[PDB]
Amino acid sequence: RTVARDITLLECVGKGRYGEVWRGSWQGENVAVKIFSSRDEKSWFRETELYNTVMLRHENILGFIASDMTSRSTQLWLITHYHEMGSLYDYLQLTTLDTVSCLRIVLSIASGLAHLHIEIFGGKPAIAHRDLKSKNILVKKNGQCCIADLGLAVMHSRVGTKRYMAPEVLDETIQVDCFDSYKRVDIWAFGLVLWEVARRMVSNGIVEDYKPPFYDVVPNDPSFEDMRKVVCVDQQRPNIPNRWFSDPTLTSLAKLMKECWYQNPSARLTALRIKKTLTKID
Ligand SMILES: COc1cc(-c2cncc(-c3ccc(C4CCN(C)CC4)cc3)c2C)cc(OC)c1OC
Ligand SMILES: COc1cc(-c2cncc(-c3ccc(C4CCN(C)CC4)cc3)c2C)cc(OC)c1OC
Ligand SMILES: COc1cc(-c2cncc(-c3ccc(C4CCN(C)CC4)cc3)c2C)cc(OC)c1OC
Repeated sequence: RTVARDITLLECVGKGRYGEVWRGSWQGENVAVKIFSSRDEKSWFRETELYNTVMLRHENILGFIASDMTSRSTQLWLITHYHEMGSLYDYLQLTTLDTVSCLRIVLSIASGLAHLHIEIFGGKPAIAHRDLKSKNILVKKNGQCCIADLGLAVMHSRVGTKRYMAPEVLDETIQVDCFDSYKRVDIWAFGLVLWEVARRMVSNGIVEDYKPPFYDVVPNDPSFEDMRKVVCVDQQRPNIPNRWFSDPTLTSLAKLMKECWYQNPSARLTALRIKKTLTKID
């Protein structure tokens, strides 16, 4: 039989330290192709090792198609489903949201995250992501999102983006031998993403401009120290605008994001408790 392996690379949709992402075509169908830099080979190995352990299949996890290693140097590609609307970060820049769309986005992210976190017997190991952020979430045409990039993921039976690092990562108190520690770092990051999205939800004719978390207190490409001073020493958290308190949905979302941002990691909500709270809003 013929094993059709040719992928036509059509346009670059992302470039960074990690390498490049391309829209490609296989047998007439769009795929996404991540071509890894030499600098970031261990991300390809860790994602490939994870998928060789458990073939994750979930509507809120970016869909795996293939890992390819080709002898040239060594060329490393990760092939996934393609989401033409791009990342949540991309989408929020010039889209505003209503209540239904905002809730659908954040509950879909919580659903993907709880699926990663939960151990299933007979199944999957528990998985922590370790680099959750709006650039690592894609928007689907149906209004739900999916979580991408398991290059830093850890399983239980490169470091994270500094802007999204939890206080225990910045002050190096994280209990590194404890898998629940890593889930709690993802919940912190989830709360920041929830803040990013909620800002873009309209209420009473008002909306905030897109900003990244901590835009008002750290520079672009903040240092580890910049972040530690804000999050650990001064214990700052993202601003909740007054206008949210006129809207029941944004009032409930503010409470939720507060319960993802406790200094004490074990006080933070779990992904499953966040889902339940989101299903009871509106
Ligand atoms: C190697 O490389 C790539 C391969 C492919 C690809 C192309 N046609 C057919 C296949 C195929 C799948 C599955 C079987 C099964 C059939 C049942 N039997 C009991 C076991 C074997 C056979 C063939 C594949 C996997 C695509 C690629 O990219 C999208 C590849 O490159 C990464
Ligand atoms: C990698 O990805 C894609 C792969 C393929 C594809 C191509 N040839 C053959 C297959 C296949 C056939 C049959 C089995 C068997 C397994 C055991 N038992 C006997 C029942 C079923 C498995 C695999 C597939 C899945 C198509 C795709 O898209 C349409 C893929 O997505 C890009
Ligand atoms: C975060 O991580 C990964 C993401 C992806 C991925 C999957 N679907 C679609 C995309 C995409 C498409 C289109 C745009 C833009 C193009 C310009 N236009 C003006 C707005 C839209 C952006 C993004 C991506 C980047 C694949 C990955 O691996 C293969 C990733 O790595 C795990």
